[PDB]
Amino acid sequence: AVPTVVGIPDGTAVVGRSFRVSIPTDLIASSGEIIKVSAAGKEALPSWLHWDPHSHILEGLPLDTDKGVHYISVSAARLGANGSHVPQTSSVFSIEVYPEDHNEPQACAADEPVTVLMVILDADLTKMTPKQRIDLLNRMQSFSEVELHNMKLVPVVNNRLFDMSAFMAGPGNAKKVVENGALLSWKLGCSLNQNSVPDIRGVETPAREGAMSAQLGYPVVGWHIANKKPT
Ligand SMILES: [Cl-]
Repeated sequence: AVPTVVGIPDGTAVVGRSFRVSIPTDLIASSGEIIKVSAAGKEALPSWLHWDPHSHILEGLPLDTDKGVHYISVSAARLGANGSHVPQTSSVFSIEVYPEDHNEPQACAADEPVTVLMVILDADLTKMTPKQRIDLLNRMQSFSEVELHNMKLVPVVNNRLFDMSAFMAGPGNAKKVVENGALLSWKLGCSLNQNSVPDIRGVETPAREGAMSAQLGYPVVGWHIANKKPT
């Protein structure tokens, strides 16, 4: 037998945006071999990533503290008669986490503020696993009508649970805010105003009635729509 070498291409991620890539385990593991996916030189993955061994998906949602380059090892091992894991091969690639998505899914003119809908949640992303972060985005899709990968999810900063610049807004179900808070947002369009915003009853009504929080799994503090400086 002559060993095969598999190269995996490097990836990119953006703070506050879902990350998902397929790992070619069928090329790396000959039949009956055990796959391990970890940070290079460690047993665990970085805190922002999760490995699904049955779908062969590496997925995550980075925070600002995850900015920079993450080396990931994908290795295959033979289980010995004595239960030992005998390493057979390893493939290492990196993922660079960038700081800013500029509220753009990818489309607005550089002359143009982005109209963003934001939902404020009583949650702490730093207390949530990567899978919990992704599941929260998944559960917002019924309300946003935006795909998982086009929503943004970041912590509240400097304890601000409101945006005075918002030209539309409304309440959620929460009466108290126990955690630091999280901001889950998406783009509605470019330099919109109240008359050109789409129908948002599908956000505002479930938010106030508690149906949104019951689906998301976290209390909803409120929602607002504001135009944000282009970047
Ligand atoms: Cl940010």
